[PDB]
Formats: sequence, structure tokens, C-alpha cells
Amino acid sequence: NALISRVFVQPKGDLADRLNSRVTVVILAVSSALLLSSHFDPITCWTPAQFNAQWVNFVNQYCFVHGTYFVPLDRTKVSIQYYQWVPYVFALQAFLFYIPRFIWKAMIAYSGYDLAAAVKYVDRFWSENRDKDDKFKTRLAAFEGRPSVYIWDGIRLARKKRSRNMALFYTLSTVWQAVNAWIQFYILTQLLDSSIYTLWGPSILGDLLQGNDWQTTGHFPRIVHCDFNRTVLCVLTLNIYYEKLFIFLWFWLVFVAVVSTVNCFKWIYYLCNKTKAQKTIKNYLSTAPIKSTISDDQFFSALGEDGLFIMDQMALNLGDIPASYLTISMRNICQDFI
Amino acid sequence: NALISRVFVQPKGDLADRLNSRVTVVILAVSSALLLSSHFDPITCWTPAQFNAQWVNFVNQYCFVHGTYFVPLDRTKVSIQYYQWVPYVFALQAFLFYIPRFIWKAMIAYSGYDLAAAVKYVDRFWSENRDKDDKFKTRLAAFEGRPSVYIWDGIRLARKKRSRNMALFYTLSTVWQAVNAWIQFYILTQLLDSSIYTLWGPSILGDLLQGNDWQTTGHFPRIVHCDFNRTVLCVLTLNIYYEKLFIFLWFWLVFVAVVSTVNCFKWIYYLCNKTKAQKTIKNYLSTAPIKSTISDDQFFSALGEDGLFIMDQMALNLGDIPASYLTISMRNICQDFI
Amino acid sequence: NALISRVFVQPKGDLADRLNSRVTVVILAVSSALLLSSHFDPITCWTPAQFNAQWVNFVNQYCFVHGTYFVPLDRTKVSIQYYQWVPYVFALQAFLFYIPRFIWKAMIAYSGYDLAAAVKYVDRFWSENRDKDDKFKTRLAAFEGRPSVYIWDGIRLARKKRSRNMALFYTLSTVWQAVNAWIQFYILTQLLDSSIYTLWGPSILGDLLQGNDWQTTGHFPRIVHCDFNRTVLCVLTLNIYYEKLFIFLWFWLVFVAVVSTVNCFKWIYYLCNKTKAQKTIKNYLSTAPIKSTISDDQFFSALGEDGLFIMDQMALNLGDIPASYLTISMRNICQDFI
Amino acid sequence: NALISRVFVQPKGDLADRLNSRVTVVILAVSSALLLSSHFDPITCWTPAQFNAQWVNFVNQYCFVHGTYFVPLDRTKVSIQYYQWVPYVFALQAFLFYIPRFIWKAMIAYSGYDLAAAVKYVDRFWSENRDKDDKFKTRLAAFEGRPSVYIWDGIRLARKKRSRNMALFYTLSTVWQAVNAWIQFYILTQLLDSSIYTLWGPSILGDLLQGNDWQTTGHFPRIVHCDFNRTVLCVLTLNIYYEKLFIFLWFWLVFVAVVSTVNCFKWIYYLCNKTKAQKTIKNYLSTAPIKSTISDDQFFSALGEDGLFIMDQMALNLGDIPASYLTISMRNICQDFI
Amino acid sequence: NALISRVFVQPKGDLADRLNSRVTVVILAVSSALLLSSHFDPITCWTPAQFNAQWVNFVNQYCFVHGTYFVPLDRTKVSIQYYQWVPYVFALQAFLFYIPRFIWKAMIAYSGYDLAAAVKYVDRFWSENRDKDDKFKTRLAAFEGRPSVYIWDGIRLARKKRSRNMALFYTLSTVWQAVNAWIQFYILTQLLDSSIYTLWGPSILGDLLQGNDWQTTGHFPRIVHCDFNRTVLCVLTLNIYYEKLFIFLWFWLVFVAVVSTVNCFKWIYYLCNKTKAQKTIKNYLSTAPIKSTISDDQFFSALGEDGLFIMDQMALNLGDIPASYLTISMRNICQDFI
Amino acid sequence: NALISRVFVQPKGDLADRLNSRVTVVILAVSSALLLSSHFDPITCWTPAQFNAQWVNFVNQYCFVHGTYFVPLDRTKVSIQYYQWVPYVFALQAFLFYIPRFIWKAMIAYSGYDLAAAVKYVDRFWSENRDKDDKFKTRLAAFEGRPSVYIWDGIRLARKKRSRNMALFYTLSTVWQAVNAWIQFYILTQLLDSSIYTLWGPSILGDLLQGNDWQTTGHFPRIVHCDFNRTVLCVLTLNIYYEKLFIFLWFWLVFVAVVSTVNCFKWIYYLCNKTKAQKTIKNYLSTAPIKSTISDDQFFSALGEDGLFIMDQMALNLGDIPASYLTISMRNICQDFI
Repeated sequence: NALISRVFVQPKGDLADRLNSRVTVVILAVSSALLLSSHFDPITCWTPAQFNAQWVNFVNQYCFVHGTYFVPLDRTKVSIQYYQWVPYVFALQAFLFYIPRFIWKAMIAYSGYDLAAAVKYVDRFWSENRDKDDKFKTRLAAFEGRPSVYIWDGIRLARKKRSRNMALFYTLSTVWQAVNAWIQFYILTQLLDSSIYTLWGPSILGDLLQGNDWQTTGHFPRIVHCDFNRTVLCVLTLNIYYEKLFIFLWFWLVFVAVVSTVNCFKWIYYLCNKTKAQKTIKNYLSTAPIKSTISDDQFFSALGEDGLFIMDQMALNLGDIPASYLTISMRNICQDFI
Repeated sequence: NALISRVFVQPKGDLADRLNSRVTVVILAVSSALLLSSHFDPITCWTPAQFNAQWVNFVNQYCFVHGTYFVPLDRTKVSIQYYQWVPYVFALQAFLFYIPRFIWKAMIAYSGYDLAAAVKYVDRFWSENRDKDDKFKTRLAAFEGRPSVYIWDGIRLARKKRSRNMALFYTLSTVWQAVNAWIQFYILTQLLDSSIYTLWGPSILGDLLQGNDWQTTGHFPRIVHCDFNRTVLCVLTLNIYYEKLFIFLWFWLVFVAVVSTVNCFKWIYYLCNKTKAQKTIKNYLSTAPIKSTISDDQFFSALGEDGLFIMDQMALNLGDIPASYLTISMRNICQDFI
Repeated sequence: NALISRVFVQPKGDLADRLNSRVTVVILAVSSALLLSSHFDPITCWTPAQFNAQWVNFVNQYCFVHGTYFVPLDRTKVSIQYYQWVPYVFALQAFLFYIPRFIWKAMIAYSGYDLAAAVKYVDRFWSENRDKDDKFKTRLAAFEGRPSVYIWDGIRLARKKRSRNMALFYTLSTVWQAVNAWIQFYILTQLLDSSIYTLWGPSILGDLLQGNDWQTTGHFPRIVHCDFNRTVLCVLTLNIYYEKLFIFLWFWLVFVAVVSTVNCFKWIYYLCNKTKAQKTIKNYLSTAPIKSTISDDQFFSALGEDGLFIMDQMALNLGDIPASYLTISMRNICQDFI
Repeated sequence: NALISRVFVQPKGDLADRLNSRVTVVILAVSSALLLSSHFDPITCWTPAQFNAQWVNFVNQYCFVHGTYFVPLDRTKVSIQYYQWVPYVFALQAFLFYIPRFIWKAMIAYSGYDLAAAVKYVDRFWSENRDKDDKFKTRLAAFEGRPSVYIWDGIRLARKKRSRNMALFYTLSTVWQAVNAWIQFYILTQLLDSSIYTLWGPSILGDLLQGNDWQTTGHFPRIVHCDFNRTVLCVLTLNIYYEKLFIFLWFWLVFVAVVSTVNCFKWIYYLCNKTKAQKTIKNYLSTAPIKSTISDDQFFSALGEDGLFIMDQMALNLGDIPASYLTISMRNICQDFI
Repeated sequence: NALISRVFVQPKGDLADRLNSRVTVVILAVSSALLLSSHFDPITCWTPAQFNAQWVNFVNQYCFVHGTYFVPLDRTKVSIQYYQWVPYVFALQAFLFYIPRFIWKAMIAYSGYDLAAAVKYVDRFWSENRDKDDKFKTRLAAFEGRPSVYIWDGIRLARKKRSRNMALFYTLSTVWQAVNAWIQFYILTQLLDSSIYTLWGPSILGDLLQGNDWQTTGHFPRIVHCDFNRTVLCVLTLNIYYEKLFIFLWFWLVFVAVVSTVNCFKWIYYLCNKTKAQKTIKNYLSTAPIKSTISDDQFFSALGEDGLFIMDQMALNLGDIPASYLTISMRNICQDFI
Repeated sequence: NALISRVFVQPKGDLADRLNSRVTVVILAVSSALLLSSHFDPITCWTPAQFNAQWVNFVNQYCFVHGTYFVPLDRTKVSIQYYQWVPYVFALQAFLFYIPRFIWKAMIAYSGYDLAAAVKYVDRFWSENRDKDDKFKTRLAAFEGRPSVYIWDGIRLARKKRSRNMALFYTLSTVWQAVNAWIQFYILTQLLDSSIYTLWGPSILGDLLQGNDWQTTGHFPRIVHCDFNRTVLCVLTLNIYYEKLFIFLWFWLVFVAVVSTVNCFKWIYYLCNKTKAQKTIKNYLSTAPIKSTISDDQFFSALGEDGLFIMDQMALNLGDIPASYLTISMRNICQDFI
């Protein structure tokens, strides 16, 4: 519960359902650690001649490492062996699922504007004096003094260092996310042999919901024979788990794809439109009863390079009410800039 | 006790008996984790020829994975095999029971008004200065200053973002809840074979309360034979649990349905009536001895879009006394809005 | 989790992806501790004559310590023995990966200016009064009083003790880092025999993705024979792990090289250019609206010996916003020095 | 992790790489505790007649305690027995490595001036009011009042008790350190027999990097015979560790010697020169812009007996910046002494 | 680690290397608890007739409790039996080593002046206001007010109760310490038989460093025969420890003697001289620049009965600087006494 | 370590070496719990016919519960059986050793003056404001106000309730203590048979220090025969402990007697003399330089009934300095009483 906490609870990225990669890592790591641990008896074999308890402890290993085969109980083309495949390809899947978070962190470090620190700053500020009755009716000026100047200084200091298209870097991160999810699903498809039957939810379920476990479908057995060179049959207790999770995992994996690529398009149409991207800010700026000097045009031209993305991240992490105040205050203070 | 706490105690949704899904998840997960753990000897078989202690450790597995059959002790149509069925279909039931909470959270995030944060805010406010003697006779103005403005700013900021029918989203969540419960019950009905006898509380109990365990009812055995191809009988110690909980679980499961669909209708009649939906608010507004300027008509027209649902959620979570104050104060401050 | 915390979380060096050595140490130590612990049955052998359970517990050891051999199942040149090699050469790799951090710490102690203490000082200062509203509009003078004088006194006190080329010592540390990484990769290449086949990612993968496990590629077996002098075959359960991580580790190891040598060049071009090295400082000094007396020429001539490197370390560890203030203040106070 | 903490983390001696003795103690104690614990099967023997499981549990002990021998597989002069030697001589090495710290502590107690208390005092003082903004511009007078008078009173009180050559006692401690390291290395050289081959890194490695494990080099075997009086062979699983650490330890041990004797010379040239020993103090005294009354000659004649060594210890433990202040203040206050 | 802490860390007697008794207790208790615990197989015997696993579990006990004998492998005079001797005589040694601390505590309680309380009082006082800047320039008067009056009241109150020769009681305690150490060493000498060979470091080492383990020296065997009445040989795995610590312990034990008897003489010459006993006090009283009224003669005549010993204990426990202040203040206040 | 703490550390009775009963309870309880736990194999027997591993597990019990006998190896009068005796008579000894503390507590509760509460009160008072510099020069009046009035009110309130001879009750408790110790020693003497040899330190040691273990002294054997009715010998591994502690315990037990009866006489001579009982008080009252009005005669006549014993208890628990103040203050305030 400590490593899962290290990967899930302790780091704070509250992205829009992009904690699905962070939870997929946990799911696949749990699977890969619970499979090869052998439920601490994967396979047990029987040769009806004699058993000095030292034949069995060896022939088990032999039929495990050396491939087995299967025949319908009534031709040996079905040579089932995917035990050197799965319990490690799953860990590899977990690692390739975690990669894009590292890519995005490194990319934001290259962009030159530490976003996580700014989010945490506005967060502990909004949680520090949300309860001060005295500093609540001066709420606008309150947000004007302390944090707004900080965010603005960060903007000034980043604008001169490779930070005018941070949204471009982010949308590249998310398109990488989507392509990664599709590649993981495709690899899962060809996991068994890519020449013997390939698995996927609907077909295997529909077959399984007609009473076709293995005695009539052949594929996916649980009683397999292994030869011996100088035939012995045995029960393969592990297959009773694999399919009973492949049918699950497959479905779930598809879900991730469907929830990532869509999240890609929302983050590309944005980069294409640039006239409805400013809709949330233009909405926030219609709540202050001051309307003093600045028009939203010059405000955006002084802000619209990167400030839009940072304001979106603020509105996504902190909520909305503690973001409208921030943006209206940043409009108030943006006097001596443009 | 840590994961059950993660799922039950730590997140705070105090909905009206909709913690029944949150407790059903725990019940079914405990069942599915205690079954396949094998009470850490599911089945033990006996072939009265010889026992080198290496026949038994294998024939157990063989008769477990390969289906068995049963005959009344006096024809082989009863081929009992539901061990690849239950201990995983239960975990799947648990997951589909947990889904609707995720649906509702995502839906409220799409609606554009973080309700949980608002509830927690009014909660820690009402628990902060419930004990301040000085700020208790100024109770009305107290609720007027700090939290009422917050809730109202949230309303203003959400009204311009896809939030005018939050009650519609919520009633869709609850109708999904009801349909989900009925589907889980139906799946439980067809769990054994859907062609061999199907189970349900009253019949199996009435049969069990006449002395019809298996020696005369046939179905649900505990001493079954398994063949062997190149017959051996054995005791099936697991069946002594399954029915002894199916009779229970079934009943309990029905309960959930009966307590969810009714909770659906209460949350649909509401959406249909819109003249008794305002009854709690109209009742609260008959306790302040001020009756200053606003009539309940204009107050509702400025509020009745979403404010009704949020006030109901407040009255449901925080109690009632710390909600009448909130609503009377929100009426007091609603001067410069409509 | 305590020793990994001692090596990773507790000491605070936040260098630019030079925590890759600090994480490689953990990876290789985990590998070397999980291999020789024998997954607490590396090899199990079978001599089809008799087994009093005291032949096996000895012949295992004999075939383990004494080298085995392998033949394709259809000449004995393949004498596989790398069990006295790997699980200790990995620990040695971990130690040689950790060395450069020790080299750099000793080198900075010889240079005569404790950098870690200065970083921690500016850190706890910037985290002490980042929240003081009163001492935030006096931010420039705030950084002028307390920490700037400290950093400047350190500069004065080090300038007279073998500290004018601290950047030279650091770039020597990083070139040692790069050469070390390349040497570790090269040693990994020749790990098996350097006369029998040598391993490397692309070839072994491409062979493994055509169905060439060992039955047709010969090398990397899992069923090997061992002789006996006064032949017995056996299964080598350990090989099913080694390759399944060598293919991984190899790749990862290459990554380190590619991410270290590049980090070397960035830290050499710097030492060669000395006109774009001053780019970050010249950028920071274009944000204060004072422009009082000092030109960047004399400022650098009073600072450019070591101050550049220390300012870079500050900007790298603390972020950027709490570094522009530091450097602009150090320019403000640098009146009575040159 | 508690005893290692007692010996390493809890006592605070931060000497210049003389924590190498403190870490060598840990290394050798870990080795000596992990060897004789038998990796909780050092040796297992085989007599191909019969095995009632009570011959083996005894003949193991017999061939372990009674010496074995070895012959190249093709004369009995190689009688390998170093199991009564190593796992205890290592603990003895650890103890003799720890001795010099005890010698130095007792010697400083005999000198009559508790140095550790003075260091801890200036440390908690410099860490108490390093953050007081008010008591930072009065920094010189601050160090003048509280701690400087303490150090000076200690000097006065020790000068009349066998403390005028504390540096002599310290350099004797360090020359003992060096001689001890060389003696430990020499003992390690003659550890096997001093008549049979003696081990040392380069030769044994160069032989091991040509494929000369034992089948052709004879020495260092792993399959040895033991006789029996009223021959049985056996595998010696322990040798697969010994060399695989002797090659390591040897190297590391040499390192200590090379890093101690050099540290001796730096601490003897000092005692010989007495004109560059005062270089750090003469450097510190060129940073205060006061230059009031005292010349460095009379200051040293009032201080140069022991104060030099104590100032060096301060500069070594606390850093440098909190030592220049101390020494300049001690010069300021040294008015009414000489 | 709790009982060792109870005996070592928790009680605070910081005597001059008289913590050697306190650490010897721990050493010998660890030895006596690790020996008779049998390394949780002391002796294992072999009778080459038959082994039903119930002969061995009994003949072991028989040859253990009943004495064995030894013959050089080529007369039975060497009847080795010291297993009923050592692992309990060691615990007895530990107890007799701890006794003198109890003697000294009881003796100081009979003397009528609780010294430990006075030491702890001056300790927590000197550690309370060592950091008060305000109460540091008034240091002399500070020590004059609070603690000096306490120590003086204790002196007054003890002088009338059997306390004028507390130093005599203490030197009796230390001479008992020395005699006890010599008696423990002598008992260790005669531990084996006092008629068969007696052990002592130099001879047994010099013999062991010539290759004389037992095959040629006879004494100290590890393969011994035991008879049986109505001969069976066996390996004595315990002897491989005993000598390998006797050689150590012996040496260490001698050390204690050499460090205790010398500590006796320093504490007797004192009691004999009474003119250099006052040297530390006469030295302390040459550091105050007041020299007001009292000469050291009358001061001693008012103090020199017991105050000398208490001042020595203070200077030994608390250090020296917080003792010179105490004694100079006690001279200042000693006006209205003599 | 929790029950030993409950009996030793947590309750605070610091009587003059009457913590010897409190530590004897622990010693004897540890012995009685470590004996009958069988060092978790007390006796193991051998019948040289056959051993199906089910004869031994029963004949052990038979020869254990049924008495054995012993013959010198060369008449059966020595029928050794004290295993139903010791490991429970020791626990009974522990209980009878603890009784007198209960007797004394009940007796002080019957006397009508809670002494423990008064001691704890003066203790936390003297430890509360021992460090208040301000309330230290007013020390006499300080003790006059708060605690002295409390002790005096307790005296007043007890004098009218069966409390004029509390010293008589206490000396009865201590004479019971002494008689109890002598009875425990006597019972230990007759522990074996009272007709067969009785044990006591000097004789058994002197015999054991001449080489008379059992082969020539007969008594105290370790190899005993047991008959069988429808002879088998066996080793009695438990005797190797019993004597090896009886020789110890005996000695220690004598010590308690010698240290208790003497403590009885000191507490009887007191009750007989009543003119040197007042010596400590008359000594304390010669330290205040006031000598105002009261003579020690009338003071004692107003106090000497019970106050003497309570003052002694104070001086014994709290030390002496915080008792002279108490008694001089109680003399000061004793104006309006007699």
C-alpha cells in the first residue's frame, strides 16, 4: 500500500481523467506481480507409473519451461505456450503507460515555467485565507496583492525562455498519450501467438456464453499434454485465471483508448480554433461590476500566448470560483504591461 | 481494514441510503476474496485403490478444473460446474455496482459546479463557529457574510456553463442506479446454468425447510462423482458455503432493488412536479420574523434553476438547522440580482 | 524501503536528470539482491535411476558450481556458465554508478565553498517568508538584506581558496559521469563470455520475435546437461529471468548513456563559449524597473568567475522566480566591491 | 538498522574522510555477521553408498571442522582450511578499525578541553539565530557577545592544564590511524596460509579474467575431498562468496590506506611548518573593514598555541562562513589578554 | 536492545572509564545468553550401526551431559567437560562485575548527601540558561543565585551526618573495583580444570599461529569420543566458538584490570597528598578578575572536607567551563560561613 | 517487559532496600515461568528395543509423571522426584514475597492518612518551582504557603482517626517482612525431600569444587532410570539447570534475610528509644538563622506523635534538602496549634 501510494496519492496531478494512466499502471503492476508469484502451483503433471516425489518436482519444471501442446479429446498444431510472454510483457506495458507523465514533466521543465509550483502556491494561498472573515470582503484586492503578482512575474520570466507555445507541447504530450494507448491495445491483441487465434472481448465472450469452454472450442485449454525425450498429461491451473482476466482487461483497455483519443481531440480543436479557446476567460470577465479600463482584446494580446493554458490548468485543479478571482485580478493589475 | 476504509469511511457521500451501493461493493468483494482464497481445500476425492499422496494432489485438480456430475443415490444430466463462474462474476458485480458513483462524479464535473467542495465549505464553516457565543446572536448576518456569498458566486459562475438542469443529470444517475441494481439481480438469477434449475429465495428456502437438502431434491449436491479418461467420487466441501450465502445474498440483493427504484421515483416525481419541489424552501422561508422585501416568486425565478437541488443537498448532508439559515440568508442577500 | 529512501529521498541533489545515476543504483541493487536470493530453486536436475532425496540436494549443488553445457536436441562447445558472473558484477556496476556523486561532493569540498548549504539556506528563506504579506511588497529589499549578504560573503571567502574554476571541476565530474556510463554499458556487452555470442537489444529481440527461443537458436538455453566424474540433464529455471531482464536493462542502460553524454556537451560548450553562458543572467537583469548604476560588464567582472555557476545551481534547484530576485538583488548590493 | 545508526548517524564526528574508519567498521561487521550466519548450508558432502539422512547431517560437520584437501581433476599439498580463520578475524579487524576513535576521544579528554561540546555550542548558536533578521546586521557583535566569550573562557581554562600541543596529540592519533590501516591490509594479505598462495587484487583478477576459475589454477577450489578415518567428496558452496568479496574488499582496503596515510602527511607537514599553518586565519582576517588595533603577530602569540587547531576544527565542521565571523570576533575581543 | 538500554543508556554515571564495568556486564551477558541458547546443535554423534532418528536424539543428550574424552589420532587423561562450567559462570561474572556500582550507590546513600541529584540539578540549570543572552553577561551572579545556594545547603545539611570522608568511601569503592577485576581474571584463568592445561592469551595464540589447532597440541579438541555403558565418536561444534572468544575475552579482561588498578592509584595518591588535590580548585580560582576578600586557605578550611570531591565530580560530569563558574561563585558567597 | 514494569517501575515505593521484595518477586516469577515452559524437552528416555516414534512420545510422559530413581554406576533409595514440587512452589514463594506490600498499604489505609498522596504532592511541588528564580529567594515562605498547610491539615484530620501509632503499624509490617523472608528461606531448605539430603550453599559448593558432580556424590543426578509395569534409562536434561540456579538463588535468598532483619532492628530500636528518633529533626532545626519563638520541646509535643514518621518518609523519598525546608517551615507555622 506504500508503493501504490507513492505512485497514486502522493504526487498531485489532477488532470482530466488522465489519472487513468496512473491507475492503469497500478492495475497492470498488480497483475504482473500476482501472476508470476504463482498465487503464493501453476502446473501439475501426472505420469501413471510411479511417484517418488522427486519425479514430480522435476517433470513439473520440465513441462513448464519446455512448451506443451493440446489435442481435443476425441492434430497437435495447438502448441500453447504463453508463460514466458505474459507476466513480463504486462510489466513492460505498465512502464510504457507511465512514460508519458515523465515526458510531460520533462517537457514542462524544458519550457521554462514550473507549473506545479504555481498551482501549489495558488492552492495553499486559497486554502490559507479562505476562512479569514476580515480578508474576505477585500477578496478582489486580496487576490490582487499576493498571488497575482507571483503568477505575473512567472509569466514575465518565462516569456523570454522558449515559452510561447506551451499548449503545443501539452497537446503533443496528449497525442503521444493516445498513440501509446492504441499501441498497448494492439500489443495486447497479438499477445498469444499472432498466428494462432487472437483474442478480443466480443468473440471470446459470445463463445463463452454458449457453453464452449474448451471441450468444443479447442483454443484456451486447461488440460494439456507434454512430451518427454530421453507423453505425460497435466492440469494447467493457471489458465483458469488468464482468460478470466483477459476478457476483463481487454474491455478496460479499450475504455482507456476511447477516453484518451477523445481527450486528444478536445486538446487539438482548441489549438486550431483560438476564438473559442478564449471562451472561459471571456466568461469569467463578465462577473465583476467594475468594467474599468481594459478591453478583452488588449488583455488577451498581453496574455493570450501562455496565460490561457495556465488559467485553464488553474481552473481544472483548484476549481472554478478560486480561478475567476485570479483572472479578474490579473486583468485589474495588467495596467503597466501592454 | 484499510481498503474498506478507503472505499467507505474516507470519501464523504452521505446520500439517502445510496451508501447501499458503497456497502454492497464491500460485501461482494469480501465474498469474492474469501471464496477463491479457499478458506486459507475446496474438493477432496477418493479412489479406493492406492494413495501415494501424489495421486490425490493431482486428481483433486483434475476433478476441479474438469467438470463433475451428480446422480441421486439409488441420469447424469446434472453436470454441476459453477466454480469458474462465481468467484469472478462476484467481483464483476462489485465493479458494476461501484460504477454509478463514478458516473455521477464525472457528470457533476461536466455540469461545471463542484458540489462536494461547496458542501465541505459550508460544513467546516458551520462547525467552526457553531460554538462562538459572540457570533451566535448575529447568526443571520454571520451566515450572510462569509458562506452565502461563496455559494452565490458559485451559482453565478456555473449558470453560464451547462448548468441549468443539474437535477436532470442527477435523476439520470439515479435511474441508472436502479437499472443497474435490477440487472445485477437478474444476472444473479441466471448464475448457475439458466438451463438447469435457477435459484431464488422463497422456493429454495421452502424446500430447505422441509428436509430436502440434496438426498431427495437432487439439485445442489455435496457428494459428486468425476470420471477419468486415459469413476471416482468425492466430497465437495465448497457447496456447504455457496447456498448458505446465496439464500442470504439473494434476499439482500432484492432489498437494494426495492430501496433503489423507489428512490428513483422520488427523484422523478420531483422533476415532474416543480410545485411541491419548492415545498422545503417555502417552509424554511416561514421562520424568519423579518419578511422584508422579496416574495418567494422572484426569489425562485432568480434561484429555481439549480439552487433548489443544491439547497436539497445541503439539507441532506449538513442537517436542517444549518440549512434554513443558509437559505434565509441567501434570500436576504438576493437584492441586486434579479 | 528504508535504504532506498536513504539513497533517493533523503539526500537532496536535484540535478538535471542526474538522478538517473541515483535511480540506476537502486535498479541494479534490486536486481543483484533479487537474483542471488533465489526468489525466496535456481536449478533442478534429474538422473532417472533412483532418488533418496539426498542425491538431488547434492547433485543440484554440483551441477550449479561446476559448469554445465548444452547441445541442440538433434557439438558441446556451448558451455554456459554465467552464475558466478552476474549477481555480483551487477552490484559492482551499482557501486561504480554511485561513485561520481562522491567524486563531485569531495571536489566541491576541495573547491572551498559549500554549495549545498547555500542552496538550503536560500531555500528555507524563500519558503519562510513567501507567505508574509507584509514582507512581499518589500520583496527586493527583503532579498537584499538577509540572504544576498550571505551568498556574497561566501563568494568573498571562497575567492581566496582554490575557487575560480568551480565550473571546470563540475564539467570534469560530468565527463567522468559520461565515461563511466559508457564503460558500464561496454562491460554489460561482454558479460556472457566475450568469445561466445555477445548480447545486445536489437539482434536478440528480432530473433526472439520470430519464434527462436532456444530450440533453433542454440544460445541462451533453459534445459542443459551436466556431466559427472567419479551425463545428467536438468532444467535451469533461472535463465527464464536473466534474458527477460537483459533485454530490458540493456535498453535502459543505453538510455542513460544517451542522456549523460548529451548532458556532458551542454556542460562543455558552456565552458567554451563564455558569451552565451551569461545569457540567463543578462535575461534576469532585464526585469527590474530601476536600472540604477551598474552595467552588466562590471557586474560580471566582479561576479563572472564563480557566481555564474552558483546562480545556475540556484535557478536549477529553487526554480526561476526565486532566483531572478536573488540575482537582481546581488546586482543592487554590488556597489562597494569593484 | 539501529546498531548501524548507533555507530554511524548518531555520534557526530565529521572529520575529513575519517568517517572511512566508521564505515569500514560497518562493512566488516556486516561481512562477519553474514558469513558465519551461513546465509540463513556452507558445505554438502556425498558418499555414494547409502543415505539414511543421518549420515549426511554428521559427515557435513566432520568434513567442516576437520580440514579438507583438494586435487586437480587429472599432490594433496593443497589442504584448504580457512573457515576457522575468516569469519572471526574479520570481526577482529572491525574492532581494531574502531579503536583509533576511542584513542582520540580519550586523548582529547586527557588534554583538558572538551572540543565536541564547543563545536556543538557554536553549531546550535549559528543555527539558532541564523534566521533572526534583527540579529543579522549586528552579526559581528552578535558573535562577539555570546559564543566568543565561551570559546575564549575554554581556552583560558585549558591553557593551564596539559593543553599546549593538542595538535601533537591529534597528529599522533592520525599516524596511529595510518599504521593501523597498513597493519589491517597486511593481515588481510596473509589471511589464507602465508605459506600457500597469498591473495591480492591484480594477480587474482588477471588470472580470473582469462578463464582460470579453479580447473586450471588449482588454488581457490569449490569441489574438495575430505578423508574419513575409523575418501568422500563434497561441494563447498561457501567459496563462491569468499573470493567474490576478497577481490572487492582488498581493493577497498587499499583505498583506505591510500586515503589515510596522505591524510597523515597533511597533518604532519602542518606541525612542521607553522608558517603556512596560519594561512587560513590570516586569510579570514582580511575580510573585515575595520582593521582597528591588533596586528596578526600579537594575535597569534596570544592564540597560536591551541587556538589554531580549534579554529580549524570549527571551519571543518560548521563550514567556513560561520567560522570567519568567529575568528574575526575573537580578534576583536582579544584586547585585555596579551 | 531494551535491557541493554536499561543498563547502559538510561542511568547516567559518566565516571572516568568506569563505564567499563557497565559495558563488561553487557558483553558477558551477551556471551552467556548466546552460548546456552545453542545458536538458535552443540554436539552431534555418530554410531555406524543404525539410525532410527531416535538413537541420535538421545545419544546426543547422553554424551553431552555425561563427560566425554579425547585421544590424539595415532592416553585417555584428557576428559574434556566444561559445558556445565562456562555458560553459567559467565553470568555469575557479569553479576559480580555489576556489584560495585550497587556498593557505591548504597555507600553514597549512607554518607548522607545525594550526589546524583545535585549533578542533575546543576546540569539542567546549566542547560536551561546557557542560551539566554540576557542572563549571560550576568553569568557570575546567575550562578551565584540559584544553584550555588542549593549546593551549599546540601553541604551544610550533610556535614552533620557521617559525611566528612566521602572521598574515603569512594576510594574504598574503587579499590573494591580493582580487586574484583583481578578476581574475575583469576577465575577466568582456572576455568577449564586448574589441573589440565590453563589458558591465557600469549601461549595459546603463539601455539595457534604455528599451525597447532588440535591435531598436534592435543588440548582444546573438536572431535571427541564418548563411551557407552549398558565407544562412539562425535563432533563438538561448540568448541569452534569457545576458544575463538576466550582468546579475545581474556585480552579484553586484562585490559579492564590494567585500566582499573591504575584508576585506583590515582584515587589513592589523592587521598594521601591533600596538597595537590587542591590543584584544580586553586587553578579555577585564578580566572576571576575580582580577588575580593577570601584567601584560598580559609576557603578550603570551610570547604576542603567534602567540597573537593563534589567539585571534582561536577568537573568530571558537566565539563569544566560550567564548573569554574560554580566554584568561583561558591567562593564569592562563602562570606558568612567561616 | 510490561508486567515487570507494572510491578517494578510504575508504582513508586522507594523504601530503604525494601525494593528487594519487589525485585525478588520478579526473579522468582521469571524462574517459575522459564522452568515449566521447558525452555521453549525436559527428559528423554531410551529403551534399546525399537522406536516407532510413538513409544518415545509416551514413555517420556510416563517416566516424567511417575517418579524415577537413581543408582550409582557400580541401593534404589534415591527416588528423585521434585518436578511436581519446584516450578509451582516458586510461584507460591513469589506471591508470599509480594504479600507484605499489600499488608502495608492496607494498614496505612486503616490508619487514616494517605501517605503516598502526601509524598507525591510535596514531590510535584518541589519539582514544579525548583527552577523558578523568582520563587527561590522566598524559599522559606514558599514552602510555608502551599504544601506545609496541606501536610498540617492532613495531620489534623488524621489525629482524630486511629492515627497516633503509625510507626507501630509500620514496624509490625517490617517484622512481618523479616519473618516472611526467614520462612521463605526455610521452605527453600526443605524443598527436595526433607528426608533425603537437604541443600544449602556452602556444602554443595565445596563438594562441587572438588570434582564431585554426581558420579561419586550420588545425590543430584542427571542420568536416571525409570521402571515400567505392565527398566529403561534416560537423561534428565532439566537437572543441569536446577542446581546451577539453586546454588545461586540460595545465596541471594540469604542476602534478603540478612538485609531485612537488620532493617527490622533499625525500625525497632527507633520505637524503643524516642530520644534519638528526634535526632534528624533536631538536626534540621539547626540550619535556619531565625530562632524565633518555639522551642523543640513544644514543637515535638505538637508533632511527635505521627509527624516524626511522616518527616522520615519525606526525607527518605524526596531527598534531604527538600525536607529540611519542609520541617523548618512546619515549625514556623506551628504557632496557633499548641
